[PDB]
Amino acid sequence: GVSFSEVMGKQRDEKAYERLQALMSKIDDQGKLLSETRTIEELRKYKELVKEFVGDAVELGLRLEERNRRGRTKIYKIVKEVDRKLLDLTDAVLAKEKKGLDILNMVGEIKGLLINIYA
Repeated sequence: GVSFSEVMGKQRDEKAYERLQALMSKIDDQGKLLSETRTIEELRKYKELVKEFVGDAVELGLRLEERNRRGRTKIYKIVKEVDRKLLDLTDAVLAKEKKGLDILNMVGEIKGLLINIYA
């Protein structure tokens, strides 16, 4: 006896999740590329993807809260830690010596924070 707008909402959440999964695939590939190349050009592309994910994941996260709950506080705290990490990554890429495995770790941390944004 399920209502239409209930189903529509669930499908909306599902598609948004799927878009996030597709973006995370790109993010994984670019984070790997950046770990290998270690150029500001690859950093630029990485952070433009990550920044796009954050936007879409917060939007999904806040809607899912209104279906149960972790809190806006938590979601925002994760976003703030992502920002912190991104700036620390920029630094590590800009610094003179530059190790691919440490860079890999840094992006794997970010991804760990990223997937926790929405739920």
